Amino acid sequence: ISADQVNQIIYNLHHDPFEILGCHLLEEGKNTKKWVVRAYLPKAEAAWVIRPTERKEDPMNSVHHPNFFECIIETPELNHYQLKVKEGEHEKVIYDPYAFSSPYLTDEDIYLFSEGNHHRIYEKLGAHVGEINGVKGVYFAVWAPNARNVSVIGDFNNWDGREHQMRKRNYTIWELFVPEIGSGTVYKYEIKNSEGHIYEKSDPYGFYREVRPNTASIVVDIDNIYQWHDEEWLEKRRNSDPLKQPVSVYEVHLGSWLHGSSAEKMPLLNGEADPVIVSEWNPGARFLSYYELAEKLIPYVKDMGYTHIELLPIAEHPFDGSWGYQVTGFYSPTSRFGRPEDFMYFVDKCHENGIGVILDWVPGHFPKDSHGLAYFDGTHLYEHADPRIGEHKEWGTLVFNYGRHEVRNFLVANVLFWFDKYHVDGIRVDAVASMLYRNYLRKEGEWIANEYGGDEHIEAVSFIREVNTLLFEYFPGILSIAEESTEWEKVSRPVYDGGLGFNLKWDMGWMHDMLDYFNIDPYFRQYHQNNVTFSMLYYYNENFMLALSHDEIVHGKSNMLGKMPGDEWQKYANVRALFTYMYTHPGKKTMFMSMEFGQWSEWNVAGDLEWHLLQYEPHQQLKQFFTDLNALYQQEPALYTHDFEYHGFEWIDCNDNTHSVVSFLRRSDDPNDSLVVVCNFTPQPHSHYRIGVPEAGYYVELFNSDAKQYGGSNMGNLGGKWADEWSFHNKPYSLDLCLPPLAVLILKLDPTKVP
Ligand SMILES: [Mg+2]
Ligand SMILES: [Mg+2]
Ligand SMILES: [Mg+2]
Repeated sequence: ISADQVNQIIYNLHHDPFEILGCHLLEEGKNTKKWVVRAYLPKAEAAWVIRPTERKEDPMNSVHHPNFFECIIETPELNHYQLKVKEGEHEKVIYDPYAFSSPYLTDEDIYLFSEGNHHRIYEKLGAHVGEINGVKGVYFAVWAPNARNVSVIGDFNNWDGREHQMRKRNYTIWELFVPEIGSGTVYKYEIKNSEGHIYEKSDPYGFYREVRPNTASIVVDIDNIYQWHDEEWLEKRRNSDPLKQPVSVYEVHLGSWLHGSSAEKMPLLNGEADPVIVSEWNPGARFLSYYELAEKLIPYVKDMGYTHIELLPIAEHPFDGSWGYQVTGFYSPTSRFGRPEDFMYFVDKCHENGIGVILDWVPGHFPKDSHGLAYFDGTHLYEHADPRIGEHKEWGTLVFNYGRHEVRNFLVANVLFWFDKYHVDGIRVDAVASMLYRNYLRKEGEWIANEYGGDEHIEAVSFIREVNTLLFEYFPGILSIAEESTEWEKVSRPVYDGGLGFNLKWDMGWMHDMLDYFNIDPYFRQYHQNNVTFSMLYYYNENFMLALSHDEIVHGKSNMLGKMPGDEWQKYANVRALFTYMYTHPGKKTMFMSMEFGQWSEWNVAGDLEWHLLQYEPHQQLKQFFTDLNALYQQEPALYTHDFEYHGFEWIDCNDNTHSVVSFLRRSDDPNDSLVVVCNFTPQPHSHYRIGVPEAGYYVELFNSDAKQYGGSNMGNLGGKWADEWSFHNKPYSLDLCLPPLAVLILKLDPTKVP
């Protein structure tokens, strides 16, 4: 490029910056092409072009002016890149703002989609505000290759689509531009199939939707509705390894945490809307908006000390009672709680408070509702045609055809979509087994084997691997969490080593061992010490997340207190012991709303949590307990640096089954950060109980779950204990501890203490 062309851009004289900024082809070689990418980045000193899917990074050079950058790259195609931009001491990573010159689909868009590789297909499919033939309007496009016809129906044409019939491109995708309508436009697609039958669909790539049980899509100007402030949070995440950090997740179902009064409007970010009544059964109650949740859930979680909030599925879904796990609007956050910009504000505000957001994401199935993806164009489009792999009969739902390019693309791009447009920090996928197995919940003679005679769902495995491969390339630093309940191997290992590419897996065996264990009468736990210890045997085969989830406090399983034997005092003490053990045991942590304050009743999604319990001391003390434990977790490196290395853990002794006592060490990089953890899982106190420790010195009683401020009896070691030079548990020194009833102690050598 020339200085004259550069100055035209710098001083805003150029007639069309897309001519020059973005990606342009310079020449074709035999096996490759030469491209240039150009950017104008005022205030940046430096920049790079990242090609995350090839694992490459090329620097940009300033050309004629210090904020005008060029990068020449040779590669056969340059579809997938990002710009890294350094301003002062800060870097951000973004998509090229000059990537797309027009709102319509190009040949290249269509070709990439046909192959299932269009990582940004949602910039073109769906509905977007733009300009064509010099007029402002909305471009619509939808994949429906077997339709006989499609028209856009909406408010703007009184649901009559005769003058808005769409044009079919390449036998596959229908499009139409509609002048002078914009955001807020309510619309559907009217489709005629090959039999002549006419019906209506919501937009598969819709960015907003009417409030259930209405289903019309709504047009969103998704890049011009919200201003973010979380650059520093994103930089920190991209440059860190969350596996080496504390991760304590508060799991939350947004629709049932807290309700408000349906006799007022639902406030939104700089506006308001009609209330969304939680149900006809409870009509005085409404849902809180994303905006109100940002103002109330977030400081609550911050004060509790959790690092992350994990949301039950917020993609648009027609029935409250699915909890979100049956989705029909994969590209829009549910309108139950307001608008897209309200949820953006919610994420932006978590990031400001130092809190990550993890989304339960549901690529495993979708329900049959006629507004949604089913039988979309008069054929089995999204779902596989053979019901032996295309329906989950026991659930009444349909299974995506993962092997079909455009279907894979829908989902792969959908996952990237929440990271791109909504800045989320992770996903969690429920029931991965449902995808992995061709015989899932299917009886003999009702499924067929793969091409090698096995039960592995090859297409699904390949899809899962591509999702995880792409996520971590484009957004390093995220959490990808699996619950997989059949001991499939290498769930949380790299795809290159034969894994599925997740970086965490729920430890369901651990959950079952713990809840079965605490449910047993204390005198009988002696027969079941293996429940305490067994999961350390397989622990190092995955990176484990220790989750006590929503699923474990419904359907007659009781809430946590109710699972526990004994009198009221003992029930609380059992909860404190269980969770102190959870937080000290290796692995990341997840717990569900209501567990942190001892709700007696089961989670019931038709109401909100029983907040009134927090008027009473026991519930308050338990909440203080979790607040303190979370703070401890963040303060003590040995609780999080080495979760997944042998170094990080060692049993001291775990054979005293007769008193249901176990003890262990946690370690970090600095030997002085080592912790000694001692657990007493019966109500019998012990005034003298010797535990081997690795070093002489004073061991501070850093934490005690029987402290009175937690509702305990306040028994313990009055600050700490000097180790005796007295070999025990194969260790040269030892502590003669007082062990409180149904309680866990954490101790720490203070090497600077005065003897
Ligand atoms: Mg009509
Ligand atoms: Mg057993
Ligand atoms: Mg209530």
